[PDB]
Amino acid sequence: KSHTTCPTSTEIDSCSNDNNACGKDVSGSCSSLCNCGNGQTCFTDSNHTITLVPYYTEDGPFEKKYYTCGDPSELDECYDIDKALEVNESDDPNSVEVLCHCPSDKIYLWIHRGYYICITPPQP
Repeated sequence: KSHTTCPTSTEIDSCSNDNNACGKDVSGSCSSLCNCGNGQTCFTDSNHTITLVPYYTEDGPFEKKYYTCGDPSELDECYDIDKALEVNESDDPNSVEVLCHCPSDKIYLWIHRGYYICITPPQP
């Protein structure tokens, strides 16, 4: 009653891999980008939310939240400078695949290579 899961969209299908990320904060409403598993909500993956920084601003780092499925807690940790996250686009990735585990003390930073790396967020 106080809280409820978000509904699933019928315009999305299950992802091939369960380690894909889904959902994003756009209007404050929970958007659905891909169904996880047989059709699980991305709301329950709130506890597995990750921080992705697509770009920096004058005010500071822009942290964008993304929800991931598969619970990559048992996944290996990536190095600070190495392939860690593969996304379709750096601006609005509707497809994000978890390749490795990133700690909550690190963010995904887009680099000139064209992919995101797992690194501790520096204070500008």
